[PDB]
Amino acid sequence: QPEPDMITIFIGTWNMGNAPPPKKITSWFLSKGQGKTRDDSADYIPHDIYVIGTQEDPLSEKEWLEILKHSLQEITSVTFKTVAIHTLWNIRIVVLAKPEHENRISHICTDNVKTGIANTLGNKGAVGVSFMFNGTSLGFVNSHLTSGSEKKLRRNQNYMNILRFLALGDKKLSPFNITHRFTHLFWFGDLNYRVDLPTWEAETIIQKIKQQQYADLLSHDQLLTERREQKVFLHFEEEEITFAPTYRFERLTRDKYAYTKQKATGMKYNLPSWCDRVLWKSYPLVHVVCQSYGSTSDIMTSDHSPVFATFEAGVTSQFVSKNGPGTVDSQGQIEFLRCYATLKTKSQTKFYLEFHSSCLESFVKSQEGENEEGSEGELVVKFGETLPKLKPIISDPEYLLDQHILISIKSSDSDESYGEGCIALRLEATETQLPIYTPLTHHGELTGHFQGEIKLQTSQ
Ligand SMILES: C[C@@H](Oc1ccc(C#N)cc1)C(N)=O
Repeated sequence: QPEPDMITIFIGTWNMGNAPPPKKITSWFLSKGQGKTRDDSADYIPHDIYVIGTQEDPLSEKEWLEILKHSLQEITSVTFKTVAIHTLWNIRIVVLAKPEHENRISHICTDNVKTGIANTLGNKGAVGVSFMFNGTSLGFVNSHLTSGSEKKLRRNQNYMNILRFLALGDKKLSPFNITHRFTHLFWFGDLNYRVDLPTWEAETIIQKIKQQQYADLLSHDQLLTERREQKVFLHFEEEEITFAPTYRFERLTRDKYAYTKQKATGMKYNLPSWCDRVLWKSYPLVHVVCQSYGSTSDIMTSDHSPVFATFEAGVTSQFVSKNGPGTVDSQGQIEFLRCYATLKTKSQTKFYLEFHSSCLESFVKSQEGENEEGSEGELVVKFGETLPKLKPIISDPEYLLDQHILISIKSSDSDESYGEGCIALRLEATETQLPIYTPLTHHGELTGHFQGEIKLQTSQ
C-alpha cells in the first residue's frame, strides 16, 4: 500500500451562538451552500483529515464528537478516528482522520492561549492542534478574537499573542513561533473582523448582499484591509470570498440580517460581516490548493452560518536510507554563498545564524556576520562565504529537494532571535549556485530579509 503524496483537508469554523445544532449538519462537511462549493460527484469521497473549529459551543466534548462522527459516517460510510480534541471555555477544535491514517499520524500536540487582561480575560483566545502526517508537519489554530466593529486593533493584538504563545509542533524549533513550525498551518475561527461602513448604510449593505454584489463590501472588510497594510496575518493566504456575510443573522431563518443595536449587543450595531474565516500559510514551493471556501445556507440555529474550506495539501513519506536517519550521508551537502541579512533593528550587537531542519541531525550555528550600514539607514549583516556547510542525513534528491531550512538571525549579546524565515530546497538545479530569499519576521512582524545563493549537492 503506497504512501500518499497528497491528502485533502476539511477545515470548518462555526460560532454556534451557545445553541445546540440542528439534527442535520452534513451540508457543512460536504462544502454545500454559497461561495466556492464542492462538486456533487465528490460527496461520497472522504477527506483524509477533518478539522472542526467551534466558538460559543454549548456542547460537551462527548456530545459534539457523537454528532461529528455520526455525521461523517452517514456521508462517507467511514468511521473516523479521533486524533485530538481541545476546548478552552466555549472554543473547541476537533481533528478526525480516516482509519487508514492512524499509523501515519504521530507527535500530536494541543494547546490554548487566553487573550486580554482582567476585563478582557475570560472568554476570547485560541485552541490548536499539531501533528506529523508521515514526513509532513500540520498545525491548526481555531481562534475567537475580540468582537466589535471598533476593535480591529485588539483583534490584531489577539492574533500576535496567539502566534507568540501557542505551544505547538517541535519544541526543538526554539527560535520559531507557530508561523514557521509547520509545512502547512491553517488558522481559522470567528476572527470577528467587520465590514467598516457607516451604520446608516445597513440597509444598503443588505441590498448589496441580496444582489450577491460583494465587491464594495469586501473593499471595506477589516481583515482584508489590515492584511493589505501588513498589520496582521503577514504571509498568510485566503481564498477569494464569494459567499454572503456569515454574521449576524436572525436565528431559524437565513432571510434576515439582525444588525440593529440592542441591550443584548451592548448597544452595538452588528453590520453584516465576514466574521468567520479560514487562512493558511505553507512552506515555500509546497503544493497547497484551496478546493472550496463557502458557507452553508441550511444550518440556522446560530446567528452565524458555518464556513467550510477544503485543501489539497502535498505530503512526504517517512524516508529511510542505508545511512540516515542515525548518521549523515556524505554524498549530500548544502552550501550558502554571498549571503546577507538586512535588518530593521536600530541596535548594534553582532549577529549569527541558526539553521534548523529535519534534514539535519541537529541545528547549526554560524560564525558572527560583519555589520555594515545600508545606503538607506539599514543594518546589513554580511556572512559572505563564511556560512557552515550543512550535512543532510539523506542525500537522495527524492527526499532532499522536498526539505526546508528554517533560518534565525540571533544577537550574540542576548541569543534572542531578531528574525525568522524559511528557504525551500526545491531548486531548479543541483550543483549550481542559485538565488535564495526569505523575508524575516519576529512575533509575526517583518524585521528584515535574508538573501544570497545556495548550492545543493544530492546523490544524483
Ligand atoms: C497520541 C495518540 O496517538 C494517536 C491517536 C490517534 C491517531 C489517529 N488517527 C493517531 C495516533 C494516542 N496515544 O492515542
